[PDB]
Amino acid sequence: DAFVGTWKLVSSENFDDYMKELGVGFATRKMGGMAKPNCIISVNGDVITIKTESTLKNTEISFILGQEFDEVTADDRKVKSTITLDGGVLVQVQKWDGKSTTIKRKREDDKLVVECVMKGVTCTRVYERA
Ligand SMILES: Cc1c(C2CCCC2)nc(N(C)C(C)C)c(-c2nnn[nH]2)c1-c1ccccc1
Repeated sequence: DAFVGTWKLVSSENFDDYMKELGVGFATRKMGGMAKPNCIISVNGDVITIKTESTLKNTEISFILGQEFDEVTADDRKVKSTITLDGGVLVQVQKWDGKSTTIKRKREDDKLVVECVMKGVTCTRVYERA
């Protein structure tokens, strides 16, 4: 399983615009923009865990594929999230207040590539094994 590992952010495109679309205020966008998180992905049986570690904020989710769960996001949104596997890509949708965002996690070569979309905005974040 190409996703298991500890992954360090190495590049990011359009993350500020994405955060704006999420409703994140300026001071918090400022901190989030300069963060270089680690993403730690593990699996045991049916249960996938994704841990994000950074100096300004840590988060953790554990989920079963196809099973909706409640999540509090890093920016404090209370969302309903569902994550499925579609041709080897982990696809997560977060829904709240009639809005939604999609986060796709893909393995490409040596990279974990994460594409985040909300409205017209597409952010791409690349991570490499720690
Ligand atoms: C929404 C979000 C936030 C919010 C809090 C600050 C304002 C935005 N911070 C993150 N960082 C930078 C770490 C420090 C928690 C990440 C993030 N999580 N992993 N890497 N980056 C994400 C995120 C990125 C892409 C896909 C899903 C979630």
